[PDB]
Parts: sequence; structure tokens; C-alpha cells
Amino acid sequence: SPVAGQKYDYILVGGGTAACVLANRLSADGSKRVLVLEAGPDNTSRDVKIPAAITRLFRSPLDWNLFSELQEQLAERQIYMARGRLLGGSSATNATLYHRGAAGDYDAWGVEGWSSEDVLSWFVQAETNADFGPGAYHGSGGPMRVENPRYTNKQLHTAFFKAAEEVGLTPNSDFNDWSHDHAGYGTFQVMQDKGTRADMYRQYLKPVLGRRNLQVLTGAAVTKVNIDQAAQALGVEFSTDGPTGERLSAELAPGGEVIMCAGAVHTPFLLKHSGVGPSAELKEFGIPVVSNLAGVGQNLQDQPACLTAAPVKEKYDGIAISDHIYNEKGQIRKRAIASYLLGGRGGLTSTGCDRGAFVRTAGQALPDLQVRFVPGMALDPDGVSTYVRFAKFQSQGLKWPSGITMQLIACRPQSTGSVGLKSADPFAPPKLSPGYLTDKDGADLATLRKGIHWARDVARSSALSEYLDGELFPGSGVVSDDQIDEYIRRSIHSSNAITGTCKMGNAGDSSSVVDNQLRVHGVEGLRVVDASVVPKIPGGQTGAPVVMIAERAAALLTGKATIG
Ligand SMILES: Cc1cc2nc3c(=O)[nH]c(=O)nc-3n(C[C@H](O)[C@H](O)[C@H](O)COP(=O)(O)OP(=O)(O)OC[C@H]3O[C@@H](n4cnc5c(N)ncnc54)[C@H](O)[C@@H]3O)c2cc1C
Ligand SMILES: CCCCCCCCCCCCCCCCCC(=O)O
Ligand SMILES: CCCCCCCCCCCCCCCCCC(=O)O
Repeated sequence: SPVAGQKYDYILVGGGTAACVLANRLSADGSKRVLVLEAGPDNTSRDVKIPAAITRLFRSPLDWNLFSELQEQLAERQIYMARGRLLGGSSATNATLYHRGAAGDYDAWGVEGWSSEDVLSWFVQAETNADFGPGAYHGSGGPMRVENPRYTNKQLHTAFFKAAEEVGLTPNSDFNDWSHDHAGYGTFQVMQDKGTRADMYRQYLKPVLGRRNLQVLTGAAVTKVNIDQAAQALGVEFSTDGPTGERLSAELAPGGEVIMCAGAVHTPFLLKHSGVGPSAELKEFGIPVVSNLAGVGQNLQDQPACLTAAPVKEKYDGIAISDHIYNEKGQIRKRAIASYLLGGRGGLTSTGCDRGAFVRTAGQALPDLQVRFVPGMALDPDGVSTYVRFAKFQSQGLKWPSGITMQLIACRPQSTGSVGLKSADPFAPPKLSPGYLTDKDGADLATLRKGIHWARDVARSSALSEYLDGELFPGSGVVSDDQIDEYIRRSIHSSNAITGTCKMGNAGDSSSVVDNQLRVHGVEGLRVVDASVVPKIPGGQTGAPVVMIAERAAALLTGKATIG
């Protein structure tokens, strides 16, 4: 009805990170008619704009509120897996850390035309950096805004750095400079613009919404891609009125393409609902098989986390980031609001987890462990739960105790999971299994166990033991290797990556879902341009790599670049 009597050159399923980039580049010359379908609303919330309000976005209406299947290897728990639901997608709800990983991550993909030397200029072309000028590893002029964080905790950030040096880590002055090793300690840059969230809606989509050839629908939930076999994508079915709503169809112009941009959870889900998937699974829900692809929904990679936390001594009460945001009765400090509005500075600019380190726990080629230091104390062993608790704590009249947290992440994990269907209803949540700690060697568990040892060694250093008064998590009860393993099974949570569910592959790779041109095997006019295509997860947060893929895909589709 908003699409009745319209042919589109491109239909984007999802209005998230990759989609905002494609919408901008594909609508640019004005010849092409581009439709964007997003299930969630427009990007207008103040909780999106203020980085510290990430605490409020978890388990909110701007999240999909996805829970995994019971994981029997994780003390029979469901895992919450946060995902953004609005224009800008997970770029709008994320912790804003800017990581490319290492050159070696892209070389390890082994896909023709996607080596480190192929992808570097696409990272650089996207970037404007406030704190690095142009050079081999940094661009000036791209739409992304990257900066050094505008909040520093003078005592605790300094102390973490001195402690890391005491246990023998070297400083890394730029985690995105591929001329030096990934390992070491320092400051993560953030996708922020003077302390405001610089998401891909703000940077890519919002500036070009005036365009006549670009149509964006919100509250538009795609139910399947329409594919005919007389196999050719025709367009897309969606509802604007939830599950009971009338199914509408958006149709392609001749030579038009459907681009899947629904992310590493919802893209394989929708492909299965469209008959692109393993025949065994599709037959169980009476879905006609159009392209029998074993790899759709397999190879799910996510970077699991656990943490330590420790209170500061009574004489250091009031020095934590929790003290910079909340007063002793849980009111937001006037000083914090004033610094944010006057100069884009202070605690409201922080997502908390923007200092840390990459570490090799056992002489691996690339670091297996990421550390995120937070100058505030977790009150739950589940860091995402604690961020929720921090949002709900406002105006409750209590004091959040001053301390620190170290989050340990298996950043190059060996375990893989899957996403499938639990029902034939396209409005049902996916069957989601993260598969943490299932790798056959127990490498991921070993990484997190050694991470806890490492965090305890850092907290025992001169530089930090000056501040600290004991340990809250994992605590006195958790000392032996077997006690640590049990704590990890019970507390493990997502560091919120999720890639690889529609893996890109070389010719002859029967486990691949898309080729090196991002075309789905056995369907004409169907591409995937989102986190699902990443073959092997890079070390670090996965937002910047998604934008790099979307930039290169835009260049390919508009004839400006080739791959191979
Ligand atoms: C809490 C959190 C913290 C993170 N922290 C960081 C970080 O610090 N730094 C970093 O670089 N990365 C981080 N990430 C990861 C990064 O945000 C993602 O990897 C990246 O944004 C994914 O981009 P995408 O385009 O693949 O998907 P998304 O940005 O998730 O976009 C997918 C879109 O499809 C929409 N959609 C789904 N189903 C349908 C349907 N049926 N119809 C229509 N639309 C639909 C969704 O609502 C969504 O908007 C974080 C992620 C989360 C959730
Ligand atoms: C616990 C999490 C903190 C949440 C922060 C709430 C901030 C309330 C302060 C009053 C609103 C700030 C002014 C509105 C700024 C809108 C954002 C912007 O335009 O950059
Ligand atoms: C701006 C937020 C300040 C919050 C202070 C809360 C106290 C510290 C708890 C730290 C928990 C570990 C970090 C969890 C990171 C969650 C975000 C993410 O994964 O993207």
C-alpha cells in the first residue's frame, strides 16, 4: 500500500548498520530506486544519543529481547543476546568501540579478493578520526566519526595501565595500526562525535533522507523474500501491522536485487523462511526448498565473556565512574549533565568498557584474550545484567559501591553455534544456540580460565593493590581450576558480536552460503551484506568490519570496484 504500483532497483531487508551504509551509497547517483524495510522504529530516542544510556537500551523496547535455547554446557541456562531494533540497528545500541582486528584475521578467511591487503583501503575510506591524521591506517573524510574517549578516570585508568606494565604487557598506541602486533594495553577509540553516539543512522542514512529515489519504512517486518523457479528473487513480503497485519509485497524492477541486511541472527532466519536453507530443517515446517544450502544458520561465532570485580578501599570511595554519574541517592549528577551539554565531556560520554588489552594466554599466533577494564564495580557476575541493574538504580535512594571490573573475552573463539526455526511462524523468535565452550579442545574455556588468573595477577600488582580492598567476583569460593570452570559456566555472557551465519566462501566450498561477490548460491538477484557473511570473526568488536563490508559491497554494486 505504501509500495503499491512501485518497482525497486534495490530492496534492503533491515535498516541496521550495513543497510544504512548501502541506502546512502546506492541512492547517490539518483538513477536507482531503493527501499529500506526496518521492523523497529525511527531513531529519535535520547537513550540512543547519550553513550552512558546504553545501560537503558538492554532489555528495552529498542532491543529484540532474544534468549538462546537452554545451554546444558552452561549450567542449563538461557543466554540473553542483545540486538538493536530500530533504524541504525545494533550500531544504535552498541558500546561504540572501534576495532578492525589484525591483518591476520582477514588473511585467515582464505577467500579470494578479501585478504588484509584487499580490505584495508575500505576501512580507511569510511573513517574520519578526531585523534589520528591521515596515514597508512587512518583516513580523513569518510562519514564514520572515530575519536579517543572524552571521559578519563584519572586514578583508575592510570592504575590499570601501570598494573598491565607491571605484569609485563607492552603499550599498544593504536590497536588498528597493522604495522605492529595486536597485543598490548591502551585506550580503545569510539564511534562518537564529541561525546554523542555516531551510529550509522546518524552518519549515513539521516543526511540523505531528502532523496526522492530513497524510501525508508519503519514498523515494516519482512516475513520472506519472494523467490520463483521458472530461481530468481522477485521482491519481499512484509507486514506493517504485526502478526495479524495484511501481508504486502514490494516488487523488484527488472535487473533489481534483494539485499539481506537483517544481521547474523535474522538474515539466516529469513532465508530459511524463504526456502534457502538445509532441506531437512525446511521440510520439518513444510517450507518448500528453493536452494538446499547446508551452511545457512551454521558457523555462528560470538565472543563470550566473564568478569572479575573488586571494591576500592574506603579512603578511595567516590572515585569510580558510578560516582561520576550518580550521587549517593542515585540521582544523575548536575556536573555530569553540564559537562555533557557544555563540551561533550564527562561520564555520560562513556560506555564504561573503552580501556583494556589484547593478551596471548599461551603463545598463540594472535591474542586469544581481550580485556575490557571498567572503572566501576559490577554487582552481578553477568556484565550485561549489571548494566541493566545500573539503569534501574536511578532515584532508588541507594549508593552504588565504588570499585573496578575486568571483563575477559575470548576474542578469537573456536566454538560455533547455529540459528534455526522453532516454528513456521515468521514472527516467532529464532531457535538460537550460541554454542559457547563446545569446541572439542576446550580452548575457549582455557582462554577464559587463564583470563581470570591474569585479572587476579593485575589486581595483585603494586599499582592496583594500592586502590583495592579484596575481591567480590569470582570471590573467595573460586580458586581451583575446577571452581573457576564452574563460575565461568554459570556467569558467561555475550560481549555482543555474532557473525558468520551466511559464510562467504571460495568456489568449491560446499559449506559457504554466498560467493566472494556476496551472492546467495542458487538464487538470482539475492545478496547478503551484513555480519552474517564474515567467515571467521576478527579479534575485537565487529561493527567497523560490517561497515567495511557494506562500503565495498556498495562500490561493487555501483560499478566503482571489482572483487578478485
Ligand atoms: C549490545 C551490543 C554491543 C555491541 N558493542 C559493540 C562495540 O562496542 N563496537 C562494535 O564495533 N560492535 C559492537 N557490537 C556489534 C555491532 O553492533 C554489530 O556487529 C553490527 O552493528 C551488526 O551490523 P548488521 O548490519 O549486521 O546488523 P544490525 O545492525 O543488527 O542490523 C540488522 C537490522 O535488521 C532488522 N531486522 C531484523 N529482522 C527484520 C525483519 N524481519 N524485517 C525487517 N527488519 C528486520 C533489525 O531490527 C536491525 O535493525 C555490539 C552489538 C550489540 C548488540
Ligand atoms: C544511567 C544512564 C544515564 C542516562 C543519562 C540520562 C541523561 C539525562 C540528562 C538530561 C538529558 C540530557 C540533554 C538531552 C541531550 C540529548 C542528546 C543530544 O542531543 O546530544
Ligand atoms: C556507562 C556505564 C557505567 C556503568 C558502570 C556499571 C558498573 C560496571 C560493570 C561492568 C560490567 C562489564 C562490562 C559489560 C559491558 C556491557 C556492554 C557490551 O557488551 O557491549
